[PDB]
Amino acid sequence: TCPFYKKIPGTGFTVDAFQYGVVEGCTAYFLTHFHSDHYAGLSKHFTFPVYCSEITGNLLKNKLHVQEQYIHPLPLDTECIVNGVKVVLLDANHCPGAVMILFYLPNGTVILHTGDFRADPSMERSLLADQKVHMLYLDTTYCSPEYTFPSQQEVIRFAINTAFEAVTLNPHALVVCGTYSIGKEKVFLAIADVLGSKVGMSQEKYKTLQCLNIPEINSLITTDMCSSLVHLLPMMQINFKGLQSHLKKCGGKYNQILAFRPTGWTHSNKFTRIADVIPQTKGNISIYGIPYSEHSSYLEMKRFVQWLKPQKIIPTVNVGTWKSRSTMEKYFREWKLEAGY
Ligand code: NI
Repeated sequence: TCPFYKKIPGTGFTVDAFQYGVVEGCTAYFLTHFHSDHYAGLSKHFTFPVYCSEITGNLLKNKLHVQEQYIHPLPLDTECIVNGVKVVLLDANHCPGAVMILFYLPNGTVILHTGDFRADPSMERSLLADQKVHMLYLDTTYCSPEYTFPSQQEVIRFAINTAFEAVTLNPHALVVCGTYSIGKEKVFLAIADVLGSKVGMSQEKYKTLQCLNIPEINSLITTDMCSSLVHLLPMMQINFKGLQSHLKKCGGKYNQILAFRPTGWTHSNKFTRIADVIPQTKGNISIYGIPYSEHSSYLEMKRFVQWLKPQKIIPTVNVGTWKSRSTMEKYFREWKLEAGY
């Protein structure tokens, strides 16, 4: 049944709760972002009000064929009224269209639900600074001190410099980047920009990107694979077998592949610096795992929480095991004691 951490007390509201059938008493279903674990269950047959960002409403209409009369897009950083309750959507620094939701409850409580986020100091100067938050429903994906990673900027710098070097040394190399959901668009867009190519991709991916209000997008992407030297593939296909195959398909236009797999965290972060990353190589194929995250590091999450000073924390990730739940509760207590709230 619908877990308690997807319910907002004192409202008729749920967050990312589309796979439980009709949730008894729910009058409005909020969707924080278009990733499958969060939208799972939506279709053209959905007949309840959905509240989301503009970008997420574009993807609902065009990819899942949700009927227009049930999509209620709201502008960011704007006080809005929903079934009698004041709400504000804030940028989550996750994938395109991803939001946090502030609820101002009739009784005076103030709840922030982060959806999925990468905490950033820039958040400390949004509408959040204006009032106190009693309850924080928190994206705890990487809530453990081993999870360190570089800034997005340092990782993109690494990818650009790597790709440019390779193709300038061999003008017949192909660059390939893996994807399986929206998010991490900067990786492939930044590489294509330095090389003076568009990014080539399936029709279904092209459609998805055209929903995202990215400026100048028609200049950056294409479905003509033959005209492009940066190709996007399903993540699954980013291995020596799927890449050898792909190379065959290009008909001797190319004699080398350099591939990028932008993962979440991986254990080489505990030891290695971005400067020091190396590919796995087989023949004329090289694959780079690069730690491009769109979730908070442990330290970024800790700063955000110690700034906000919530009275209660409700984790929304890693909640399925007792050891995970108990370890996270121990970090929350350390943070509150170190900061004094
Ligand atoms: Ni997500």
